[PDB]
Amino acid sequence: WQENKSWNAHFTEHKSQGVVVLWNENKQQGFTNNLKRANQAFLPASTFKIPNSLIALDLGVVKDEHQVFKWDGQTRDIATWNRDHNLITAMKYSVVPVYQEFARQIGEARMSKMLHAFDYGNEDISGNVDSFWLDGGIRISATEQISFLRKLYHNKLHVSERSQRIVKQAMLTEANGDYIIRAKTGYDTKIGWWVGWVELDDNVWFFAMNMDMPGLRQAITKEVLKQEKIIP
Amino acid sequence: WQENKSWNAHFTEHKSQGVVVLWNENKQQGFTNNLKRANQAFLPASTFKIPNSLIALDLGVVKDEHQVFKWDGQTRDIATWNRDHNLITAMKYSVVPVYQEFARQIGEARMSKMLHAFDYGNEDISGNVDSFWLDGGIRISATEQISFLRKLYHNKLHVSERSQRIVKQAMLTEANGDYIIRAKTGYDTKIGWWVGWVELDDNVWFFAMNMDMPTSGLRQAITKEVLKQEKIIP
Repeated sequence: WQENKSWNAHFTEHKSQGVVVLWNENKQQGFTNNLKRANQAFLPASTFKIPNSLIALDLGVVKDEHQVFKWDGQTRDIATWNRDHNLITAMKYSVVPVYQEFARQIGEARMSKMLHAFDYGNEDISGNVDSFWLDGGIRISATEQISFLRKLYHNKLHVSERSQRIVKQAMLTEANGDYIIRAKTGYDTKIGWWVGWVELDDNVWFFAMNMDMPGLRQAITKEVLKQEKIIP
Repeated sequence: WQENKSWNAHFTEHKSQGVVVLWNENKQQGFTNNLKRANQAFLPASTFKIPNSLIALDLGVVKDEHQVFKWDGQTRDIATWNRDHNLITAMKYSVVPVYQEFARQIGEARMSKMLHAFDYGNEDISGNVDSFWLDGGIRISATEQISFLRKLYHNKLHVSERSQRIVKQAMLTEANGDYIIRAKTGYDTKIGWWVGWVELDDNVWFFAMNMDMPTSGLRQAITKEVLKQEKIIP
């Protein structure tokens, strides 16, 4: 990993601190504006949707991306959560309750196995089954995020290719003639993430960022990518 | 299957003739600006990339979306074709040669079986193995396109789910917070199509259009003016 202090500017211009980690799959090389922080491990928070949804799919808890999760009737503070959802929209709108119901049905036992299998962060499950990625003991870093996402990208995680395909579909956020982005913001604690990747014709660029959260995040990450000519 | 004449305007505004066919998956209902033409069957031309690539994937001719097809060295008139490609970029740039090499390796025999299995149009293969969807016998209509795409969408075709998933990935053309479109323009010698669908949060809308080609930025622009009209997209 090559350190690039230049990028701090993009955090500074909005009076914030964070780390951005890029990985050029072809050149097989990392970059980041803060090497240490890029290995500081934090609560995955909203980024946990990915492993969570892979596991759910692999254990048949979730059949497919069309299966509907009926809304329980409880009116929560975010309007979008108060309707039925499938895997796609749940991801699009970061619907926490859906992901808690997953975790419950997975159970503490199977969940622990799978995280050890993914080599996910410190693979720690302490906390409530349905909260630990927000509350509990699990931790992961931006670099550790990248290693995970690469596996996912290459179908080389220890779950079915099918499970890996469907989650990659659900991550779809933006696509136009120039690029495709698979990445989903979600509601995060003091440290907020954006992680995913950009598919180009000729290459794929993985990214994981996080910042101290005192709305930009996607915005900052994208200023760094335009700088590196990864997108216009 | 409501006919809606009002949409002809969008063709007329650019001095062209065509048909647009919509299908609302939820409401399970069609729409179109010319009912007759919506059943006029034509050469699939570029739209054949879909069944072609499904079959290739199912028969293991194509392993996956990363497999590289090396450029044969012949310099063709479209610059993008003169490089190596994978399934994704081949679709994105409508690289005819790649799809011809598929058809050859599939062979006339297996190809015929599969088209019968897809219930694809007339299921007619006459012509050259590597050209027939451009040159010869096969025909399909806009409505027949929609029935096919719906199967594909629902993994209801007679091939592996996997094959169907990968092709659906490759079709990805545009996506933002409001919608996702899976559809690919390509070069059509006589008649120009745009066929695919729009995924919304709550619903999916299938479309198949075609139009008479001017003496050569048209097909997608029209189709989208119809979709904005129906409030399917902004």
